[PDB]
Amino acid sequence: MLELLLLTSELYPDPVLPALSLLPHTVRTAPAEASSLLEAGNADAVLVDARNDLSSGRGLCRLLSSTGRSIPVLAVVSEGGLVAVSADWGLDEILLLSTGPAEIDARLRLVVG
Amino acid sequence: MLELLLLTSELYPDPVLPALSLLPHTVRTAPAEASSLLEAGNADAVLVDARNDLSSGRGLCRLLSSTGRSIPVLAVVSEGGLVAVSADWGLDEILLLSTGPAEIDARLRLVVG
Repeated sequence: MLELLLLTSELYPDPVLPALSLLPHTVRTAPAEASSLLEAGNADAVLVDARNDLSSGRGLCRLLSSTGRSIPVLAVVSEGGLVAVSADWGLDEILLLSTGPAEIDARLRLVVG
Repeated sequence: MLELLLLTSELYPDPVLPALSLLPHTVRTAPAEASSLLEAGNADAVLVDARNDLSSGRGLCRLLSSTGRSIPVLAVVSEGGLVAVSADWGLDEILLLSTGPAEIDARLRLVVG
């Protein structure tokens, strides 16, 4: 069903959200820059890889958010990064890198519909 | 810091969300019935125990998110009930029973202000 644009420096989606492969959603990766948004095409959501660099991660999410009208922004963080996540990120949903497939599916459904 | 209302048929909150006790928030329990709505009072959020009875769980959530009610509604669900969770529940957040303290805290913060 869903197309996901994952913004990361990884070059494979698997280190970012390992469980995502188990789901039928399609994932394209792009560098963690604001210009990658151009590459968002028909994507249903954008995931921002914020596992390691929280400052840039939060910066991206802020830039990505709102404007119009707008497509959902998700941040993927590690457990130690949860304290840094707050409303000023402009997030629609947050995900832990260890989140299981069922939980990934549920949060994606709820954030898109 | 937060006052939480947990709607559950359990005697204690710990079987529902074991990690919650590790946080400083205070938790009041009430039966998983419609009359418990009268007890919401000044809680900052209401958690509905939907680990075992999903139907009454969602019925409860729909009532909590009804006409003149502002308090954020959270459902606590098991991993194999995530699939039943959808927009018609009127949820502001979901939690898995196995969710850790750092994630509970982050989702409670994000859901309130």
